[PDB]
Amino acid sequence: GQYKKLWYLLFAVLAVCFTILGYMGSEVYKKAPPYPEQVVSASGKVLMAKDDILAGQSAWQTTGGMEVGSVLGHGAYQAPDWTADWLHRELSAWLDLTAQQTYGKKFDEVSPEEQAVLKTRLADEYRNQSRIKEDGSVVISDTRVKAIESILPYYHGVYGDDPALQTTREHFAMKNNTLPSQEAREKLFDFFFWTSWSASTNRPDETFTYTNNWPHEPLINNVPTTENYMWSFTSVVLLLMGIGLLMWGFLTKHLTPSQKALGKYVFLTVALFVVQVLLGGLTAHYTVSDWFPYALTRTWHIQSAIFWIATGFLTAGLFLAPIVNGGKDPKFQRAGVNFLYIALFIVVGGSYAGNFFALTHILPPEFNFWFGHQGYEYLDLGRFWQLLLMVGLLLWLFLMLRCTVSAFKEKGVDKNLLAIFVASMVGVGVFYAPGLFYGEKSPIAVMEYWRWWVVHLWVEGFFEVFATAAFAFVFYNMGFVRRSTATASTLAAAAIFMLGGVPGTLHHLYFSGSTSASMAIGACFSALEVVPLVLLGREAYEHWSYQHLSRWPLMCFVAVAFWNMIGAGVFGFLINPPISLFYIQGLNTSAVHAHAALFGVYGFLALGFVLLVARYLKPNVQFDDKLMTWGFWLLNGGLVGMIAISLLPVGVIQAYASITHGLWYARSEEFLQMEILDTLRWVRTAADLIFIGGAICVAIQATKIVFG
Ligand code: HEM
Ligand code: HEM
Ligand SMILES: [Ca+2]
Ligand SMILES: [Fe+3]
Ligand SMILES: [Zn+2]
Ligand SMILES: [Zn+2]
Ligand SMILES: [Zn+2]
Repeated sequence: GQYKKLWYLLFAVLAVCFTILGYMGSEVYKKAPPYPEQVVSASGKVLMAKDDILAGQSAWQTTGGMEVGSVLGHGAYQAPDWTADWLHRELSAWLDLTAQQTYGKKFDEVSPEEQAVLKTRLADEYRNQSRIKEDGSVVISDTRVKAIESILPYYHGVYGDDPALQTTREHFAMKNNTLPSQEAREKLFDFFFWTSWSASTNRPDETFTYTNNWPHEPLINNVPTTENYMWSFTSVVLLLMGIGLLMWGFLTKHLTPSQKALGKYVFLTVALFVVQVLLGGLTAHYTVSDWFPYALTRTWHIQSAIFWIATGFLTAGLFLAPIVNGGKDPKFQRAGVNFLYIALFIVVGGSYAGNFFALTHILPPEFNFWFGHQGYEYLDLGRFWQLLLMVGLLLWLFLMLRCTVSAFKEKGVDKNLLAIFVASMVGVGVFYAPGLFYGEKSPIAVMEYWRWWVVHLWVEGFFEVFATAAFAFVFYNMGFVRRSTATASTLAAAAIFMLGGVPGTLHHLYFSGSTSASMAIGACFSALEVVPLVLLGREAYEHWSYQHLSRWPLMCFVAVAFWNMIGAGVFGFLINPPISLFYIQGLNTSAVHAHAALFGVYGFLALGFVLLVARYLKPNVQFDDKLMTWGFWLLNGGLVGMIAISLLPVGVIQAYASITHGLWYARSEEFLQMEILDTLRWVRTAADLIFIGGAICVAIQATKIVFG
């Protein structure tokens, strides 16, 4: 049409940004910490082969993987980071040993001058004994092997049942015998070791580790890289030079069968939401019987979110589809809508059940990757059920894309608003696919890549787009926006959302085995996602303090903007710069970001859809002004309560000790089980309840709208 300029602008951004994201992926595959063929102990005693690790990886998924504690910065925050906790002990044990044989004292009786003399040896041994090329085999010294075999007892007693370390496990919210088979434990530790190896050893090319010196370990000088600083100030420039430009100031002056089906869709979303916040409190109480332990209550807490939020978005789109098609279903829509609904119930019910058996070792650890627990945060489904939800999303696009070719028919009307909105829904449908391309014993580095195409590009990138696209469609069809307004703004917002979104992804991969390039791309581009925030919060305040148009959605789609500013913005870009994330990755800083960002934005959006559909599916069914009120505030103040008086304080405290002593310490057992940390953990269950309250209210309100 006449918008060809903006269309080319969009095609430009998509071409540019997808290449960066593609390239930085090829380099993930190439220059990722390889699994060694064998770990030989100078003498000969091979400690492990290739599959000694790859098994311990498979064995890690068995426990719930990232659902117990973090590994390489990614996971859960009650247990320690295993890659950090491993490296630290394996170093300390190495020292005590060499301080003995050289001076005959336990390093603490050895004088400052000598301590620092030992650590020089330590760093050279550890950091400069890199994977021998052309025959990828690694060679260790004997004082190290003795070091490992003196810490393995503790790890067997924590992942097991050794009665000594009972409260240890309890402090880590771990059900006694998290891995009952000492068969597998032996292998899990070969994985735990190799991770710690990838994080403590220089690349073939550099004087930093495969993990860009992650984590922060003073005893081998795992200090921020050099390129770290170069780019983590670049980005802070860009951001500020961003805000300066955008803001240079004020107070500106501008029913058919299928549709009727969506009632149970609405119910599902509120149902599942309240299923989730419960499981949330449950898994929150574990941080202060274990058929369903911490590892499980958390897994569902993560899983229900994606579902109920995604489902709310699907549901919305399904309602609009007939409305697009004049006002009539083309064929057996209602039929496909029922199929889809079954599907979604088979994925949700299916997975949850599968999860139960894997984390009790009832499922055979040969079906573990497909029907058990993937061990990978946000994708702990099982390759089968994940494909089933994939098929489901495909069907949703099928049903979706049908109603649209009927409106691509008339000769008169401008088919541009449609055009972009059509791409939008594809975005939702097709783009869960990336996270398919990784196997059981796929390199951790690679899985880490694709996972974030989903947990980042999908739920942030394409949902962002769909929200605005559907909004524009409605906003124009309601008649509060002209054609050449709603049509135009969608095409720009699509360009803006995607500019920071696409390459930004890489803010996840700064340390999980990438080239220092990751810090460059991620840091720069993710700084541009500032203009969407400012723009929204700007307009959202402008279109607010006014009387012109009048349980009103502005509430919903203002709160949205607000959290998109506190959570995606403040807490998001506080943690975005490589220099920062180098310390506060895997700390309660991320917990803040997540809660405020996921619920605060996409939670409300999702809830404001299923609510809107219910207001249309059962009209003249009168809302409750007191419920909606109570809810809208307990939820808001609730999130405010969670982040303020618990998560952030701890995050802060963690952040500090991470920086002063090392990360291993901010994750260490004694540090966690502390005076005010344990207390700040308690104060949470105050605002936890408040939150569940508003959650109940919104399910309750929603129910009595769809049912009667
Ligand atoms: C009272 C309500 C809630 C409570 C008590 C709660 C509690 C928790 C707990 C215990 C964790 C795990 C922390 C750890 O690993 O140690 C967590 C993480 C998480 N929660 Fe919630 N949660 C609540 C509401 C929500 C909501 C509304 C959402 C959004 C749908 C959500 C999404 C998440 C996500 C995505 C994570 C993973 C965070 C990360 O790995 O950094 N939670 N929450
Ligand atoms: C807009 C909606 C957003 C949502 C729903 C969201 C969601 C999340 C979630 C759930 C995590 C934790 C993942 C995990 O446990 O492994 C996370 C991490 C992160 N997000 Fe966001 N995010 C959003 C926007 C942003 C923005 C705008 C930035 C840019 C500053 C950003 C930067 C980050 C960074 C740097 C992390 C790293 C945390 C870590 O790996 O420990 N996010 N995000
Ligand atoms: Ca996490
Ligand atoms: Fe991200
Ligand atoms: Zn205790
Ligand atoms: Zn965004
Ligand atoms: Zn305006």
